[PDB]
Amino acid sequence: VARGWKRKCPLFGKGG
Amino acid sequence: VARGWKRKCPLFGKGG
Repeated sequence: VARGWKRKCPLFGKGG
Repeated sequence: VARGWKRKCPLFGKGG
């Protein structure tokens, strides 16, 4: 894992 | 836009 996939998707977001 | 990119990224998540 990169960071901490929690609420406010920091990295794993727009990626879709 | 697909859904509603808010807190708990529903769609735009792991995609990244």
